[PDB]
Amino acid sequence: NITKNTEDILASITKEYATQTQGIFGEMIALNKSISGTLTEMFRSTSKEDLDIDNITNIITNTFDNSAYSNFTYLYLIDPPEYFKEESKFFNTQSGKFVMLYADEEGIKAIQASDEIANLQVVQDILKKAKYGENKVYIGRPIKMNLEGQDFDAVNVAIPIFDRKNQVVGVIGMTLDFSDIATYLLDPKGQKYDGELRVLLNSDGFMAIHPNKNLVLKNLKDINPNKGAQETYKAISEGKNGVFNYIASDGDDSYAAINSFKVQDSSWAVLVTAPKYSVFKPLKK
Ligand SMILES: [Cl-]
Repeated sequence: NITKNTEDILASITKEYATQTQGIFGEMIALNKSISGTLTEMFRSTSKEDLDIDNITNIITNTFDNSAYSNFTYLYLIDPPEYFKEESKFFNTQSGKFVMLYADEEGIKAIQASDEIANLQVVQDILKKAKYGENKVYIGRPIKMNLEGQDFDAVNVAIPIFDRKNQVVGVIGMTLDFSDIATYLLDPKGQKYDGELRVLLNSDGFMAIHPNKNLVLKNLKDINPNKGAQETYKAISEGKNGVFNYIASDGDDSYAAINSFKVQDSSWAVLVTAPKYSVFKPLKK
C-alpha cells in the first residue's frame, strides 16, 4: 500500500517537474538558435565596414522582448568595429571587451557589461572548439553570477556567431536565474511530505536548486557520501529514471525518485524525496 503508492507518487512528481524544466530550457534554446541564425547570416553577408550596430541591437531586443525565462541576454563580439565600443559605456567591460548585455526592464534594457560574461566557461569553450557547420548549443553547469550587484545562481546557454570566413566572431547567449525555477520547484503549496526535498542537479551531481540554499552549486556526492545514497547517484550519473531507498544529506532515511532528462548535450535530473517516517506517520498540518 503506502510504500508502493509513495514510490509511484514520487515518480509522478519528479516527471512533472522534469517536464516543466525541460520545456523552459527548450524555449530558451529555440530563441537562442533563432538569434544566432540571424546574426550569423548578417556577419556572413555584411562586410565589417558595413556592420550596423542598430541592426544588431534590434535583432536582440526584438528576440528577447517577449517575457522570456532568460533573465539576461548577451552578445560578445571578439573584434567588432571600433565605433561599436564608442556607442555606449555599457557595451565595454573593464578590460575593453565588447559585450552587449541586456536585463529585463519590467521588455529588455542594456545594462553595464562585465568580463564575467566573456570569461564564462561556455564562452571559452565556444572560442576554443566551435566550428562552422556544427549545430551545437553550449550549456554550462550551475554557477554563481553577479551582474547587477547581487549574487545569483545561474546556468548559461550560448551559441557561436560566424563570419563568411567560417570563423567564430562572437557568442550570443542567455542566462537563466535558478530562482525562477525554484518558484515552482520549491513552492510550499507543492510540499506533499514532511521533510520532502526537491532538487534540480546536473548528471555530474552539481546542484542548481536545493531547499538548503547552502548546498546550491555543491556536488551532492561530496556532501552526502554515505553508502545508502550511492544507488541514487548511479542513476543520476547514468541519466536514468527510478525510485530508490535513499539516505539524505540531513540523515533522513527516505524514498527518492529520479527523473533524468537531456537538454542538447547537457544532462539533468530532478530528485524528490519522502522521508520514510513522514510517509508512514504523516503529521496533520
Ligand atoms: Cl558557463
